[PDB]
Amino acid sequence: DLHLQTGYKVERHMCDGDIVIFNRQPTLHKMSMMGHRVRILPWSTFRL
DNA sequence: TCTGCTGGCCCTCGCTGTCAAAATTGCGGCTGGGTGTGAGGACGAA
Repeated sequence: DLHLQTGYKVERHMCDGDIVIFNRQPTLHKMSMMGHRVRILPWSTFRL
């Protein structure tokens, strides 16, 4: 049942090079939330 | 035919009673979800 014909959708894991967006309350201005690129690093924190 | 005092009507004012709002996000922990009762069931003793 794992055959992939054209037109399907596959929910892959978030690999490196993906685009995400970071936020910190309070968002006072439009610099306070904006996009980044995903780089996969060890340990358990966001590293910006 | 004029002068001019007056109740009424309108408008205005100042004051007071009520109205709604009061940064963003996240995590952890405790406490409380009504209660008493007229009668349905069972029982110990005789």
